[PDB]
Amino acid sequence: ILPDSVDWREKGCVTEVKYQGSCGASWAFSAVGALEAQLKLKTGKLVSLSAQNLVDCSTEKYGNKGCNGGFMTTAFQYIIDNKGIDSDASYPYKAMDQKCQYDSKYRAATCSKYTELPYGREDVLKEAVANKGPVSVGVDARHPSFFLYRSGVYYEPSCTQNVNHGVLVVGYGDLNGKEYWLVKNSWGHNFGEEGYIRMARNKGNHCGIASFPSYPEILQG
Ligand SMILES: CS(=O)(=O)N1CCc2c(c(-c3ccc(C(F)(F)F)cc3)nn2C[C@@H](O)CN2CCC(c3c[nH]c4cc[n+](O)cc34)CC2)C1
Repeated sequence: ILPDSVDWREKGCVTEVKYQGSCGASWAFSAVGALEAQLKLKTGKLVSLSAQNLVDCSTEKYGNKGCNGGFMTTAFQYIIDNKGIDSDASYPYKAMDQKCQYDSKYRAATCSKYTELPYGREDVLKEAVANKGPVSVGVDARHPSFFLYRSGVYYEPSCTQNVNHGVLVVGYGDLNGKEYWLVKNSWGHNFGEEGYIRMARNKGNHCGIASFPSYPEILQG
C-alpha cells in the first residue's frame, strides 16, 4: 500500500539546491542527489556529494562529456568502479571541465549497484520513489514554460517524451486535484519554488519524466 504523497525533504534525505551555472552537468547533479539520499538512509548523515568529481572523472569510458552532458546510469557505474565519490566540500563545483582529482582520503560515499526503471512507467516510478528513495530522471526541459516556471503543477502541451535535462524526483502528491511529481532541479533557488518544480504526474509520461529513471543503492554482499 503506497502513500498518496511523499516528500523526501521531510525524511532529511535531500541536500540544498545547487546551481550548475553554464556547465551542462545536470546529469552529475541528478546522480549525486540520488546517492545523497541513500547515504543518509545508511549512515544517518546528510552530506552533499561532489558533482565535480563526476564531471572530471566519469568521462569517455562512461559515455559522459562533463560540461557537455552525460548520463546518471554511467555516473553510478563510475562510483561503483571507483569504489567511492568525494564530498562536495572536499571536491567543490567549479562549473568547468577539470583534470580528475579524486582522492580516496575524502571519500564520502560508495555505491554497490544501480537499477533502471522501465520506460514510461509512472506507476513503477511511484513505487520506487515511495519505497527506495529519490530517483534520478531525465525531463524535456526545452520550453520557455519550463525555465520560467514559478509555482503550481507544470503542464506543457508541447512537451515530448525525449529527455534532455537531468533532475531528481524527491516526491509526489496532488495539488487541488492535479497529481504531480516533486522535482529537485540544479538551477539554484531562482528557478521555480526555491529550486523545485512540481511536474504533471499520470499524464502519459509528461515531459518524459518516467522515460529514463534510475536510482543507486549502497549494499553489502
Ligand atoms: C532522445 S531520447 O530522449 O529518447 N534518449 C535516447 C536514449 C537515452 C536517452 C537517455 C538520457 C538522456 C539524457 C539524460 C539526462 F539529461 F538526464 F541526463 C538522461 C538519460 N538515456 N538513454 C538510454 C541509453 O541510450 C543511454 N546510454 C547509451 C550508451 C551511451 C554510452 C556511450 N559510451 C558509453 C560507455 C559506457 N557506457 O556504459 C555507456 C556509454 C550512454 C548510455 C535519451
